[PDB]
Amino acid sequence: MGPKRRQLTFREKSRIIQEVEENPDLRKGEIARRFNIPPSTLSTILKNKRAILASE
Repeated sequence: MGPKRRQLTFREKSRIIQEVEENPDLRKGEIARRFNIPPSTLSTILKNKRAILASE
């Protein structure tokens, strides 16, 4: 119990980008709530996913 509503931590957010961009034919919002939350914070982190993991 933590996110499941609006946002989450940058560490688990990276895992979301790996399971949301890997599937080329699945929904972005559906995949988000599938293991985390709606397409609210997962939609913005899906476009700049490389910008958040740029430091590495």
